[PDB]
Amino acid sequence: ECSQKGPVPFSHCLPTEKLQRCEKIGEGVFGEVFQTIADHTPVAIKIIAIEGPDLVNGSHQKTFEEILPEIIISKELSLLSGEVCNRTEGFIGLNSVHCVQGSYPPLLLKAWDHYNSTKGSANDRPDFFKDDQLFIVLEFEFGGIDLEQMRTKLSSLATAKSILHQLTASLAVAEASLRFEHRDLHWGNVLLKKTSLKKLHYTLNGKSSTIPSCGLQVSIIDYTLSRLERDGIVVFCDVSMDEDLFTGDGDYQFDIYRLMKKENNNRWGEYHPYSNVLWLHYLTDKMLKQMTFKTKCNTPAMKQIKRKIQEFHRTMLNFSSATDLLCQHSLF
Ligand SMILES: Cc1cn(C)nc1Nc1ccc2scc(-c3ccns3)c2n1
Ligand code: NI
Repeated sequence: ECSQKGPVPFSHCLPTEKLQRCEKIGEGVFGEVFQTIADHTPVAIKIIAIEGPDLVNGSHQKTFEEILPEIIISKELSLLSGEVCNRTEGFIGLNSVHCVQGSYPPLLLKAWDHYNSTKGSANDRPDFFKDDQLFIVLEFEFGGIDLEQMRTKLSSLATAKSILHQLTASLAVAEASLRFEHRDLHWGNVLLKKTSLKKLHYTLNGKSSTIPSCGLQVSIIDYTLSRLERDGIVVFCDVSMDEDLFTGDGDYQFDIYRLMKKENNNRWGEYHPYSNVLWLHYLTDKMLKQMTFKTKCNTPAMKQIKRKIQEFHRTMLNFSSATDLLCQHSLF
């Protein structure tokens, strides 16, 4: 809703010594995603034009009223970390949200240039921004590095059960708490951070439980398409009249976009948590078909886990929700 009396300059959020640690880690049509350090403490920033009457990175510029949803979602999913009945951390925590004004900080264009050089950008260079330009700036806990980039780096299929378990547990709680669909859980939006912790903890509809961590702490991101309600008030991204999302493939990912629309009949207001099961199946696929493990499955026990996950893959599309998976499916 509000954090200030009006718009502020970039230096409020990104003082000099912070801007000098800013380093781009991701992007979308909305804008850009940078890592930095704040008081000895890493943080992901998300910067997003607003009220701009000109086209940015392709689409138009979301209004304040249009960007609010994402905030609400981000805040609500963060609260979960410290709730009681429906509790999970397997999302990412918002530390701050500020409306910023001015042209783009040159130091950040240096960071944007480096990204585009080593990796390539689908967005235009943000040098065309004026000094009257308003942005929103979301500052989050820093979750880790996404699964795609973490393929060679996983250790065993054990680790894969742990992640899938963690994701389901999270989505279940969000279903339970907020009636939540993520609607875009590509292996890009699943972060992993090493944790010395030996067991993670969550609570679903009042029941507490653990999940062996296998040295990893999974965090979910990118609430760009996500959905939820509190008090019968739904907050969601309408894509009914979008096309590109459902038209375009290569990877199995792109079939999910089609499948969701098949599920919900192109009415995106409605609550269909199968959407979460789909995305979970997609991820199980990824776990089985394009992951490469530091330890090889050549031991009777790692075979057993393999089988246990294949059986998960085939069986799981016949459950109605992450909740249902978590409770009912015999992987857990
Ligand atoms: C900033 C953020 C927070 N939400 C809920 N969605 C976000 N969007 C993106 C987009 C691309 C990438 S690549 C690494 C991140 C990280 C976020 C936190 N730690 S890393 C990321 N975040
Ligand atoms: Ni402030």
